[PDB]
Amino acid sequence: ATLRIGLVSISDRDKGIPALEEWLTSALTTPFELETRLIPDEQAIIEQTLCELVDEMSCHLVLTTGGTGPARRDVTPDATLAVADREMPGFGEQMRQISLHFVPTAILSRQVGVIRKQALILNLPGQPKSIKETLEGVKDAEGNVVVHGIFASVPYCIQLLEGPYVETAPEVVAAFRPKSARR
Amino acid sequence: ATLRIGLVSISDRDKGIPALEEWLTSALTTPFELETRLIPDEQAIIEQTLCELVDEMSCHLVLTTGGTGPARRDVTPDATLAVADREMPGFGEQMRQISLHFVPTAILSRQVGVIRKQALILNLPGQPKSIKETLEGVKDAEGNVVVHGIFASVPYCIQLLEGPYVETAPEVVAAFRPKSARR
Amino acid sequence: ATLRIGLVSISDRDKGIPALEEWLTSALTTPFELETRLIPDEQAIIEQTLCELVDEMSCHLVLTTGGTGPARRDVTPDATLAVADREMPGFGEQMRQISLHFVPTAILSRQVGVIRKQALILNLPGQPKSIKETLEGVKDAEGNVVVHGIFASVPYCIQLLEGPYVETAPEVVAAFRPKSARR
Repeated sequence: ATLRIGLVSISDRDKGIPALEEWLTSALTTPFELETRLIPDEQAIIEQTLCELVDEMSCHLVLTTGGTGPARRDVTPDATLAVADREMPGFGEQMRQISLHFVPTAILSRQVGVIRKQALILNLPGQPKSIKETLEGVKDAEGNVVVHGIFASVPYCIQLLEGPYVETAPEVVAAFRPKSARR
Repeated sequence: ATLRIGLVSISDRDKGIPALEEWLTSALTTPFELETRLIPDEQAIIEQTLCELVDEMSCHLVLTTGGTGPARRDVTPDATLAVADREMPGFGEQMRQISLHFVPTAILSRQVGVIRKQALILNLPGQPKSIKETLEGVKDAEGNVVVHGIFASVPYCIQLLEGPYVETAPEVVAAFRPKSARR
Repeated sequence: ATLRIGLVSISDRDKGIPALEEWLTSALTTPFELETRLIPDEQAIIEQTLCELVDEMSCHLVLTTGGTGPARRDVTPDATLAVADREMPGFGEQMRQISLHFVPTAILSRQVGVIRKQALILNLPGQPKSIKETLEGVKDAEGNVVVHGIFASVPYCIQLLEGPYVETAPEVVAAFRPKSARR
C-alpha cells in the first residue's frame, strides 16, 4: 500500500521540508504520499499539527524537523510527548548516538520518538545535513555501514504497528526485518 | 547466601523460562533458587506477578522475557514501571546498546530495569539467543570482552541493595566490583 | 563575563569539592566564581541547596558530586529532577556511555542533567577520578580525543541559555560550537 507520511518543519522564525522530500524520494522504493506543514515554534500549534496529521489525515509516520535543543523556545519534544500514547526510548537515545559520531553537541538535543494511535512520530534536527545523517547513518569509504541510520528500523516498526509494507533502496538504507516479517 | 530469582515468561499466545534456567546455571557459582511463572501478555496479570514475586516470594532479582516491542499488545515495560519504586535508566539504555551490536532493530525495544523494594527487575527479549546475548555481551574470537553483558553489573547491584553475595564464572561473565565491595 | 558555578558535594557521611575546583581551574580560560556547598545525603536538603544556588545565588552552572547509585540512600538524581523545569536526556545517557569506557558498573548510576530557570545542573560521580573522566573524556596515548568529555558541550549549552561566553583550554577540553555561535 501507499505510506502516508506527515512532514512538519518547526520554524522559530525553509530547508526542512525540502530536505525530507529529497531524502524520502531517494530512499523509498514502495509508494508514499506527503502531508507537509510549516509552522511556528509555539507548543500548542505543534501539538495541534501532530494531532491533525495523525488523527484527521491518518498518517502512518510523522517526521518533524527543528526545535529540539536546550533553549527556552525549543518545545518540539515537549509537544510530541504531550500528544503521545507511548514513548519509544530507543529512538531518542540512538538518534543522539548516531549524531555524536559527527559532533559532541548532539547530546544537547531533547528529541524523542513516540507512538500516537498506530503512527510513529520522530523528532529530527533542523539542519538539512543533520536530517540526512540521522536517517541514513555512518558508512565507510567503500559504502559499508558502520552505524545504521534510524530509518533502518522504521519499515519494520510500521509493520508491527499494522501499517503498510514499506521497502527501501539498499544503496541508501537497508530495511532490517526478521525472518517472521519478510515477504 | 542463596540468591532467590524470579523468572517470568510473558506469552502473547515456551522457550523463555528454559533459556534463563540454562544461562543462570552456567553463569552463577554461588547458590540460587528459582520461582518461575508463565503468563499471558495482559498488563494487570504482569503487574500482579511481579508484585507476587517481589513481595510475597521475596525474590532478590526478577528477569522477564517477552513483550517489550512497539506493538499495541507489548506491555511488559509498562507493567514493570507501574510496580517500580525507582527506575535505573542505565539498564534500558545499555541493554539496547548491547543488542544494537547484533541488529539495528534493537532500538524498537522499550525494556527497562527498575527497583521494587530491594529487588532488581530487568526486562529481557523474548528470543532465547537474544536473552543470552544481552546477559553475556559481545566477545571476540579468543573470548576477550568487547562490550560487557548486562549481568556483569548485577552481582554488585544486588550487594548495594543489601542482598546476598553473588559470584559468577569468569569464563561466562566476570562480576565487576570495586575494592570496597570485594570479599 | 564571569561564569558563576555552584559545586555541591553530597555526603552520606571531602574530596568532591576539591576535585571540581582543580579541574575547573585547569580547564577554563575565561573567568569564573565558585559557590561551594557540602551537605548530607537527604533529599530535601539537596533540593533546597540546588534552589538556593540557582535562584538566590544566580549560578549559571551547578555540578553535583555523589549519591547517584541504586542504593536506597542515593537520592541526588531524585532531588535534581524535583527542582527541574526541563530534563536534558542526552547528558545522563552520555555520562553513562563515557563512564562505561572505564567500568561496566557505570550503568548503575542514575545521574541526570536538567535545566532550572536558565541554569544547567549536572550530576557527577562521587570519586575524584570519575569526576575528571566524565568531564574530559577518553583520549589516546598521543592525546587525541576518542570520546569527547561531557564538558565539551557545556560552553555552547550555557550560551544557548543566554549565559556568559565561556572558553576552555584545548589541551584539557575543546569547547565545540557551530559557526553561528563562534566569536
